[PDB]
Amino acid sequence: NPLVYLDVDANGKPLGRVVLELKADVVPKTAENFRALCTGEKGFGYKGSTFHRVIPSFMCQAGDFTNHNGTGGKSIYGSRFPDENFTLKHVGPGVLSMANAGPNTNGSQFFICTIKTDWLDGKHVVFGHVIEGMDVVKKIESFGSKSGRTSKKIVITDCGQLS
Repeated sequence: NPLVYLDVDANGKPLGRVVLELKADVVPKTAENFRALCTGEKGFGYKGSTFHRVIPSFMCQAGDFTNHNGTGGKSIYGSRFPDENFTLKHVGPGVLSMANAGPNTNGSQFFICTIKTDWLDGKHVVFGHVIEGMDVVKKIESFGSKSGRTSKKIVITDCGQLS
């Protein structure tokens, strides 16, 4: 399975590195989309974009590199893509899953759970998990709010593939 990284800053100050394992063994199409958006190999992707909606005791959401507000993004497949399967579940903190706007609306937006979000099982495609840097995710979460607006600008300053 690929390993990818997100290096995250808050108001220009480094928070550290999040390392994610992508479950290409279970959801290959969804994993590949995220992998390629981390490397930027298609000329666009996550580098320089933000965590735009962060809600404590819920999740940290990112990946809207077109509109920066939860309305946009772009997949590697030319259009929004179907829910590949719902095999993997939102079992606890560190689960990596696709944001969406209803069924079969996967793009580039994603979230990292900070609790078990089991009511999302069967609705959002889980495709990986944090293997290093959960403390970085907890720091991101600490800048969230009930509305999801962040109290500092949380930027993916670099991202890419490790292996």
